[PDB]
Amino acid sequence: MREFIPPASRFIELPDGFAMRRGGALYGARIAYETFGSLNAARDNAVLVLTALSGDAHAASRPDDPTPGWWEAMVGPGKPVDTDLWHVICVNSLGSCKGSTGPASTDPRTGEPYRLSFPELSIEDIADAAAHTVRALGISRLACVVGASMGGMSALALLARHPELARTHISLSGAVHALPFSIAVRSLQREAIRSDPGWLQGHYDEGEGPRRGMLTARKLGMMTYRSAQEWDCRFGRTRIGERGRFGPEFEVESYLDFHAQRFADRFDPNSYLYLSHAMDQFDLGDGGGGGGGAPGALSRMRVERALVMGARTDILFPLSQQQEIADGLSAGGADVSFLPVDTPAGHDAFLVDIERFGPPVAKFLAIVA
Amino acid sequence: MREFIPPASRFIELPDGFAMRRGGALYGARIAYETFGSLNAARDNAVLVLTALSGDAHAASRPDDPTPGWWEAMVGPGKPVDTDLWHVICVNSLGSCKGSTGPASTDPRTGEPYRLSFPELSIEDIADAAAHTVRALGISRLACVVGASMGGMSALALLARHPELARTHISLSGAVHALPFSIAVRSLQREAIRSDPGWLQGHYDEGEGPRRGMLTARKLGMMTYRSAQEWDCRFGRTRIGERRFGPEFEVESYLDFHAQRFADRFDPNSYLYLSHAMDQFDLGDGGGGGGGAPGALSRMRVERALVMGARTDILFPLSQQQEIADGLSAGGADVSFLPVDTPAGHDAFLVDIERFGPPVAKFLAIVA
Repeated sequence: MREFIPPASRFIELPDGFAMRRGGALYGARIAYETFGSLNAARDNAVLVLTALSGDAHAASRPDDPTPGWWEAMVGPGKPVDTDLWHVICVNSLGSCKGSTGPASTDPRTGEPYRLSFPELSIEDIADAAAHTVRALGISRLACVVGASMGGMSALALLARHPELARTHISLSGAVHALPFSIAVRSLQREAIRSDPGWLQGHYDEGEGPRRGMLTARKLGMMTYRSAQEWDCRFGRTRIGERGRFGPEFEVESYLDFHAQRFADRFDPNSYLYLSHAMDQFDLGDGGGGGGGAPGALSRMRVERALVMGARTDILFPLSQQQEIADGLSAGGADVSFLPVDTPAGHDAFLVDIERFGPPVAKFLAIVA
Repeated sequence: MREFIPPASRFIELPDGFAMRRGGALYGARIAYETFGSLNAARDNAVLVLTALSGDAHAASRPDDPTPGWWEAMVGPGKPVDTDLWHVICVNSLGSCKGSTGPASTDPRTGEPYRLSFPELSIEDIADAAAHTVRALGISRLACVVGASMGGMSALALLARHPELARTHISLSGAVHALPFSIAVRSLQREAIRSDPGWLQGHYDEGEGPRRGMLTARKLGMMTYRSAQEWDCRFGRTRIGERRFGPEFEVESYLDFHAQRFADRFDPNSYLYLSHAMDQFDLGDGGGGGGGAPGALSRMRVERALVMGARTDILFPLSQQQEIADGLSAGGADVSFLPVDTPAGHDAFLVDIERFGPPVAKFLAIVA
């Protein structure tokens, strides 16, 4: 299969040829999306959510798919992103494997999966595909565009390329571009996959594939997403309660393997490579002829208000990167609320510490309403 | 060669039947060591140095091996560990592959390398072997025992099991036992090696072997031995200078360059054994176990100690060095605890001699 599509997924076909930033174009492509909450008469209460690398469009549960979403505590009736007030639209990023066209999808020209024939993917492509999706749904201007992690990059690209499409912006643990450490981490993750003989140069298809490499990729990621101190605090030196050479012995090891399995079981290796690479290549200030680099690009955006948050313990996208986003948007006239979160959950905080990330989001949206 | 032995290495043979903590024994085994500086007539100026996992006995350059040592700036005439004052004895840890008996060494019973038949290794074994080495050299009491990183664990095990062997102690970024984060990191490092098809269940032969896996192990280590913040402010997003999904950034080339140097001089199996030993050690299990780790520390007989750690160390967090200082102090030792404000993280004791050297020099000046 290689594609893991939520049962209530809906799709917007990307008409004819969808040109990709680094060359080539996609034909017969589509974007999977899901909505939560009612769109009002003026169609001015829509909120687009661009996800992290591993997410899908099922941000929250619904009657037609009661399974909890990846942001179940953040999106819903009476929640931080209140669906009683907003029409939330969440899209699976182009290049992914949860419904939107990606490497695991069928190429109409061959009848087979794209695999590594998929055009190099750029954050800008994800943004452009999301913009088309919102417009295809009859929305000309979003009340807000929300982006977290990789989605924070996608959101900035959308604001720079489609300035009239969003009134406000919520940026959670994002960045204008990747710094060396995070690049090194993703490099090792991709290495774990490419070093697995099961990858077969991307032609694993229905075989087991580089499952070993995927597990490791996820473990390395998880270890970098939350503070070392929190890890020591959550597991200590506790041995596995389950009680043959050099195998796992500590609960922390069992914990990592358990979650690594779930990821490896629901993600396409090639899709992972493309998305990971896109994160390393994105650079908001790199082109267009405007000048000033990233700060300049942020200043030229047209959002009226913005909420920018980051975790003090985040080592993937350090707090300073979120502050840079806030400063640039403010330099351009936006009314920006910046909030550093004192959480031990690092980069994963926007997902696992909604107790802390939620209230500020609710506060901001109450002003936008 | 399976072993990477410094040319000026000397050896002390371990008694046949040397008992390993987790079972089994060693026969025809030995410990490789090197010395720097002269021992005085009274034999009261000896300083033992227990190294980090990747080190060897060549702490500094010498006439019979001018190659720079792993602690070149720390050990020598007029340096922090002044060889004009001390007879420095540095030993290669048991289980390593730089001279001391380990997985890559020849098992006298078979005439072939031990490979995975080497008995499971414990920090306590490294300590016992080092203790035998010191005594074999006719030294009844060291002026000081220095331990860094893994060596910090080894040194504590030595102080606990052989209390009359050392007068003072210098503990650099050590711990009484490993915390979860470091265990997870080492687990992944070992995984990178065992996942490499070239490992062959430890029966790899001459030529590469699980080289790619060894490279990954070292890269993951380097990425955790230093502050993530320090990384971002050293390479930026510069691409590789020399012209699917391969490396592109200078930070990647840097990691690969240094990782290869490691893979070229370390035995995979030896690495696995040493790494595992670090996860298994718990100073609290010793001496009846009364009072756990703090109790063991208080029961030690050192008179003075210098305990240092890096504020940015995430493998052996500062709290662990504070624990060592408190335990030793609670037991009567005159302890000097110094948190170092450095961005070098765990590797600080190796790369930031500017901040680690003065304190060590001052402490030893008092011990002199």
